[PDB]
Amino acid sequence: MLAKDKVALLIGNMNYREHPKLKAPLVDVYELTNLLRQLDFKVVSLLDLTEYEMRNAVDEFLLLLDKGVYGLLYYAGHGYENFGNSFMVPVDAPNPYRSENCLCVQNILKLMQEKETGLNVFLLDMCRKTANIVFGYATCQGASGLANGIFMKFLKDRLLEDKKITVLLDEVAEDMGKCHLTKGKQALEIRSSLSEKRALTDPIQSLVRNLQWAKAHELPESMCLKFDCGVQIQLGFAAEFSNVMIIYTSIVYKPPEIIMCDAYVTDFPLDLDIDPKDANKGTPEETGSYLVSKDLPKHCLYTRLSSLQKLKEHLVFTVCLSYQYSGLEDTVEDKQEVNVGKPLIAKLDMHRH
Amino acid sequence: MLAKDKVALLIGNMNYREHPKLKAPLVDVYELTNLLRQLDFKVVSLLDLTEYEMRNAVDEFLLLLDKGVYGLLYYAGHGYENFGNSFMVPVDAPNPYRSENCLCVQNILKLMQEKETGLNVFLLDMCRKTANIVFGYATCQGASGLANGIFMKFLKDRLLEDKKITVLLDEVAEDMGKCHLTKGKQALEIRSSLSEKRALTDPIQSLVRNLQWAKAHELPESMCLKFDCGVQIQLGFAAEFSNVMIIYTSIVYKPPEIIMCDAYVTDFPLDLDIDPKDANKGTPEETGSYLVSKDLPKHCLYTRLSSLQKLKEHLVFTVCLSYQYSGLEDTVEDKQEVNVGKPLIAKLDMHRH
Ligand SMILES: CSc1ccc2c(c1)N(CC[C@@H]1CCCCN1C)c1ccccc1S2
Ligand SMILES: CSc1ccc2c(c1)N(CC[C@@H]1CCCCN1C)c1ccccc1S2
Repeated sequence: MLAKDKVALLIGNMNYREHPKLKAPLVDVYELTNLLRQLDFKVVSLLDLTEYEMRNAVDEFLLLLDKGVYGLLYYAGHGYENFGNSFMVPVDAPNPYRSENCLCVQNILKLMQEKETGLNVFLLDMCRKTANIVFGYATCQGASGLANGIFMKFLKDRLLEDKKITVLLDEVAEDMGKCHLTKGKQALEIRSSLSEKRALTDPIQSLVRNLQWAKAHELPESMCLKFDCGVQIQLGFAAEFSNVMIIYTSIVYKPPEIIMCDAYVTDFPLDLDIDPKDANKGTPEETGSYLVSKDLPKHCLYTRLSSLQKLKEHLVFTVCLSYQYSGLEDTVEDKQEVNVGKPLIAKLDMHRH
Repeated sequence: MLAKDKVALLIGNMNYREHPKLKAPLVDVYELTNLLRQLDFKVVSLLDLTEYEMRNAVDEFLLLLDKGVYGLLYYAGHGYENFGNSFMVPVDAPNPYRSENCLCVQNILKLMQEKETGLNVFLLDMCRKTANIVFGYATCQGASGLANGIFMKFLKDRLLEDKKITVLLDEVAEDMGKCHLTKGKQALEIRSSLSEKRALTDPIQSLVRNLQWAKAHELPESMCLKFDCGVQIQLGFAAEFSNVMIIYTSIVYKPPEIIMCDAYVTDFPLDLDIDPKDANKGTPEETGSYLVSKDLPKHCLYTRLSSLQKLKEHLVFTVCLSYQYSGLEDTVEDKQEVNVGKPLIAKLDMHRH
C-alpha cells in the first residue's frame, strides 16, 4: 500500500501534419496532470510530440521504473491497429500509417513487464483504430468552451477516490456504459496483473528525484526592459505543459508623448515552428492556451511556445516597440535581444537515444 | 442484469500420454460444475479430451453463444506459450509441444469477439508455461484426500457472491496474493471488455436448450440380471462428469449352495481405453472416481468409463459370475451381453467438424 516514488508521463497529440487534428488531448492532459500532481506525482506533461521525441520520452519514463515505484503512462492521440498490434501515432508520421514511424504498445508493455514497480498504469485514449501493470485501453475520441474527452470525463471524477486502480478502471468502464456514446460501442478494455491492493491515492515513505523534477520545471523570472525613448516593458511567463510556455508583454511606463505602442515578441529560434501569424495576440485564448485571460494579466500581448523539447540552444528572441504619436506621420521601431536560457523541459536536452 | 440463457463448458486434462499427469483438474471441474449448476447453468463437464475432441467441444460451445446468453469456458490442464500465443494442450499431443496439435487461446478469443453474448467468461488454469469477454488466465498448478488447485481454492469461495464478475476475479487475484505460493509469482491475469453490471449470479427470463441438456445427461436405469444357477445381479450407474460414468455390480440373491461369487464387468468396446487391471475394484476410489464410497452402495465392484465421447456404437459389455463352492475344486463361469445404449454425452456423437 506504499510507493517508493510516484512518477507519471502524459503525452497528448493535438496537431497532426498529415492526419486529422484532435481537440480533446489538451484538456485531458492539463486536467489529468493537476489531478496526479494532487496525488503527489512528479508528472511530465508533453504536447505535440514527433516519432523520435515520443520514443525518447517513453524510454526516459521507463528508466524511472525502479523497484516499488508507481508509474503512470497516459497517451491521448491517434492510434493504429495492424496484426493485433496497436500503435501510438506521432505528429510527424505520414498518411497512410506505417509501423516504422509509430510506437508499438506491445513493445512498451514487454519492457514494462521486465520491471519491479509496485504499480504501473498504462492508459491509452486512442482515436480512429510481478510488475503490477494495469492496462487501460480506450477507443473513443468524439468528445464549457473547451473539449474534454469521453474517457477523461469519467476518469477525472473517480481518479481521486481511495479505491484499487482496477476497481476504479472497472467503474469508469461501467460509467461509460451508462453514457449514450460509450454504451453503443465498448471503447474501454482493461488488462490487469495486479496481485495487491495498490491505489493511485497511496502514500510515499530517494527524494533526490523530487529535486530533479523541480529543476525540469523551472520557469524564467519576470523581466523588465528599458528602452531609449523611455518606455519600460514587462516580460512575463506562465507554464501550461512541460514543453508549453506562454510569454506575455505589458507596458509599465508610457510618457505623455507616446499615444500608441505595444511590445511585440519575434525572431524565436528556427527549431520551434512558431508562425508570427499566431503570436502577439490580444488574449491568451487566441493561441490557444488552456490558460484563460483571468489567470494572466489583461492588456498584454501573448505568444505560446508550444514545442520546447526542440530547444537545443538557449532561448534568444527580439522585442520590438512599434511606437507612433499622431503628431508624426511615420511609425518608428527599436529592438533588443533577450536570453531566457533553457526553460521548463528545454533544460534537459531531449537528445538522444 | 439478465441472461437469455446460461451455458458453460468445463474441460479438465488429467491423464497425459506423453507429458506429466495432473491431479487438480478432477476436483476443480467437479466442484466448479456443481457450483455453476447451483447458479442455473446448463454445464457440460468433460475429462481427458484429445486434440480433435477439444476442438469439437469448443466449436459446439461457441454455437450456443447467441445474443444475450452467458457463456463460461473453463480449461484446466497443460498450457504452452509460443510467440506471445498461448495454447491449451490436449492428452494426445506429443512431446515436445507443437502448435498444430494444440488449441490457440487467441483464436478462441477472436471467435468469441464475433459474438453478441451479454457475458462470456474465459477461464484458464494452465500448467508449465460488445461481446463482454472476461478473460481470466491463471498459471499455477502446484495444488482432505483429494487435491484442489490454487485458482479454484479461491474461485469457489467467491463464485457464489452477487458481485460483478470482474470484481470477483479481481478479489480472487488479491486472495491469491495473500496466499504464500500465489504471492511470490503473479499467476492471475484478467482482461475485460465488460461495459455493464453482469454477474454469474444473474437470473434468466427459448427453454428448449434446457431439454437438449437433459437429453445429453440421461443415465441408464438400474438393471437386474438373473442367471441360470439362480444368482441374481444388480447393475447400477452413477454420473461423475459428462463423459465419465461409474458402473457398479452387486449381488441381490445368493442360494445357500454358493459360498463365493461376484459379478465382474468386461468386454467393453475398443474405442474407450479401459484396461481390465483398473476395473472391478473393491471401492470406487480405486479407479479413481471423485465419487466416494458413501454415495454408492457398499459390497459392489466398481468400473469407471472415463471416455464416453468415443462411444460411436451403443454400449455393449459382458458380465461374468465367477462362482465356486468349497465342495467342488474348480471355479465355473457363466456370461451374458448387456446393451446400455448411448449414456450421458455419448448420446450425441462427438463426430464431427
Ligand atoms: C523527476 S519526475 C519525472 C517523471 C516523468 C518523466 C520525467 C521525470 N522526465 C525526466 C527524466 C530523467 C531526467 C534525467 C535522466 C533520467 N531521467 C530518466 C522525462 C525526461 C525526458 C523525457 C520524458 C520524461 S518522463
Ligand atoms: C444444452 S447446454 C450445453 C452447454 C455446454 C455445451 C453443450 C450443451 N454441448 C451440447 C451442444 C449442442 C448439441 C446439439 C447441437 C448444438 N450444440 C451446439 C456440447 C456438445 C458437444 C461438445 C461440447 C458441448 S458444450
